[PDB]
Amino acid sequence: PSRKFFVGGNWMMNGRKQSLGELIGTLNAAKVPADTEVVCAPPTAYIDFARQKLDPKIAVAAQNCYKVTNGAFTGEISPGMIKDCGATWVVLGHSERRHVFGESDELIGQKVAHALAEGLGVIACIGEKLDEREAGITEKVVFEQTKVIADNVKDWSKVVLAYEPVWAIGTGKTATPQQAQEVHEKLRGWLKSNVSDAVAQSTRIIYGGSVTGATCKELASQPDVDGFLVGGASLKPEFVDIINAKQ
Amino acid sequence: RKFFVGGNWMMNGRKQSLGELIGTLNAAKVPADTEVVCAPPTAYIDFARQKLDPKIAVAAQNCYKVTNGAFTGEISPGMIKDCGATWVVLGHSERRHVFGESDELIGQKVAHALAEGLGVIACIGEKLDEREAGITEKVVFEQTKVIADNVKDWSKVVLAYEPVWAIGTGKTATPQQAQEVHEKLRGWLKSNVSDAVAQSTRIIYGGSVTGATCKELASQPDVDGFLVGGASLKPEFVDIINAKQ
Ligand SMILES: [K+]
Ligand code: NA
Repeated sequence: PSRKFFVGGNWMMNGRKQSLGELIGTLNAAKVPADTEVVCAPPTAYIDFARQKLDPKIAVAAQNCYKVTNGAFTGEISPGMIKDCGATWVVLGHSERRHVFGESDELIGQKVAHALAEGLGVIACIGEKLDEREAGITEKVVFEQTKVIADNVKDWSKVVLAYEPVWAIGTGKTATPQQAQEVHEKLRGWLKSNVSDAVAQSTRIIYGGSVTGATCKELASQPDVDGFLVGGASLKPEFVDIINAKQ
Repeated sequence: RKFFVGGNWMMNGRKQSLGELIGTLNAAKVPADTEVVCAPPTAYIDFARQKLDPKIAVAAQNCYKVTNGAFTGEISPGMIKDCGATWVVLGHSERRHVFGESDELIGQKVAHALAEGLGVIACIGEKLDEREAGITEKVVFEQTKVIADNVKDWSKVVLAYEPVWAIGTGKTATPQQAQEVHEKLRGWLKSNVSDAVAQSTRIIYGGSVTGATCKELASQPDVDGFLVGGASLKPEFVDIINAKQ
């Protein structure tokens, strides 16, 4: 069975009810291809709102969660709350969480374990910074990040891996499609060697670097790129073009 | 100073259980001399504001320091206002000590929240090792000063003292020890801002409070109310709302 093309739209910390309402209206109107899995991740205040307005064909993801079901953790939400709001995914280990808010691999691992235990799907994010790539340790970094995730996964059917080329985000650097493919191929090889062949074959590995309507078709044609985690462009009509990257 | 009772639900509840809690709060006759605020989990700010009677205000449990941006997992004061909430809790001990939020970051959050029209419940408090070293006064005054640097109009600010040194540590705070810290903090406001601000600013207590202890704590001259934890999820919260009655 082919890996189903997966496109996640991460709205990050953007939007209000009115503007997200318009965004959602555009997405509902768009004809999503068969065999294409679309997921939108609203700001945490709008998970409930977004699920109510979005067509059921589009799934909703939380942008983060914590590692227990309830507790004295002012400012956090649990997988239980996310599910209760009708969302079915959570983004974990996103570059912004790791590098702005200092979330450790250990913590991310604990979050993955809990989210999966609770019945959520997980979009698990990995990626190396510019100083890490320039030091020639891309492989070591993303393998270690993936290992911690893998150590906390008991069912990969609910997991999507997202590779973020952080070295090519906000640094002025650009990644070619071959550079994306190179990392994706290594990651799938890691899954094959450390988890199983079945998991390597079936697990979506999506690209989280710069992608546009003009570049998405070429990136999507790379053998080991299974879709995208889209940031800024997920807020624009351009997102529809990216959903249709296989058409 | 209007008595101020904040209920921090922390990371607790679902729509079913929180709907039941809200039903209880809506049924509660809220005293005219008491300002009540509830702080739901972030996923439920919208839900809570929808279901809660307008007599009770809604607070976010945290926010970030710009109006929009690439900060996955965060929300801005603009989103909070957009959901009908009028307050945000900042610098809560859990943010500082579990999620490593610095004074600097908290200060910047306060400045942005206030500039965007939100009220701020700004939390401070010393840990056990700090207290036993005899630097309570230092720790809280410094935390307060970073907040104050980022406050222009205090009409929208409430200071909350958390005796972190008494949370699961084996120590607990007497009403006298609470009053002691609160009295100093007011004098701080009198010293470095203005007597007006000191007289008008609510300084609420964020330590253990129960229906059984709230009246004695509330009777302390410089305790202007509470930031309630666990009890805020129970009918007992109404007893605490009634603390000055
Ligand atoms: K492909
Ligand atoms: Na009313």
